[PDB]
Amino acid sequence: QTGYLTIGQRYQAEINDLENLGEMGQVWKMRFRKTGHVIAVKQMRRSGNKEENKRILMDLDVVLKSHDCPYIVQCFGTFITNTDVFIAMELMGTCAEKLKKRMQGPIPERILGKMTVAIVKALYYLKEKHGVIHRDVKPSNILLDERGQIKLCDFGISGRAAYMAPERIDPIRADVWSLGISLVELATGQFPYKNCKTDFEVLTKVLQEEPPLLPGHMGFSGDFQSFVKDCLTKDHRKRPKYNKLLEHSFIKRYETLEVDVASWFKDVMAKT
Ligand SMILES: *CCC(=O)N1CCC[C@@H](n2nc(-c3ccc(O)cc3)c3c(N)ncnc32)C1
Repeated sequence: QTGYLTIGQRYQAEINDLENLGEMGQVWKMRFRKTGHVIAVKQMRRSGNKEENKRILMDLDVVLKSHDCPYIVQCFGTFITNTDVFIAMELMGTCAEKLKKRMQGPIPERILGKMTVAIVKALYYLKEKHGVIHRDVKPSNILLDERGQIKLCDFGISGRAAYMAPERIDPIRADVWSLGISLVELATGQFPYKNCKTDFEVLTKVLQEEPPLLPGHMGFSGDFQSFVKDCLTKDHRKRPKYNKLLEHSFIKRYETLEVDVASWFKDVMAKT
């Protein structure tokens, strides 16, 4: 499973069959010299940090297991040298965190609806088919592309950080609270805990204050405010499992609705 790159068509290639087009944001944007396809390649050096390499290997482990989930970044191949490990992956556009900064404002609900559906099914696929919890859902971990695809990416600390659930600071569905905070941030353009100066102060506001719900004067649908209210339940026992979440009216609306995510993505990317 090393030395092959499958971008249907499988190619027996190596590392220098790729052209380095620069670093993204270590993830390289590389071009396959044989055909011309552009892919994303992460480089893990053997002399790198021991903790970082362990987190990279755990992320690739989950990615290789989830080759059938359409809401997870697919890996095309792997190259192992005497000094490095190159992980070829699907080239996405950018993360929702960078989409918010370029929008310089709120992200429309119809875009977040398709985003919500993709993230819950990815988190539900991880707990069902692999017993995986993500434990780090945030806008920087939500990748978009030019074709309108929405996928979850980082599984470096997945199990078998200001988005922490109340049950995770004072002890399942902890990833649901992180999704709710991410939705409020992307829907309002403001992080609900931006005034905090330390990590601990964020944790005290989570347990002492009411859940940061969506405003009511921005035209948000009733189903959108209901879904965020359910995700931001402070007691994890009343927070619904993924089985009940996938039956929410906000989920069912955007499972069927056709939303032009691709053109909205290209329109935002064109702006400066
Ligand atoms: C929020 C986006 C961002 O700034 N970054 C950091 C720089 C790399 C960006 N990026 N990461 C991945 C990636 C890496 C590893 C796995 O397992 C999945 C995804 C990207 C991919 N695949 N394509 C484009 N950009 C990526 C994220």
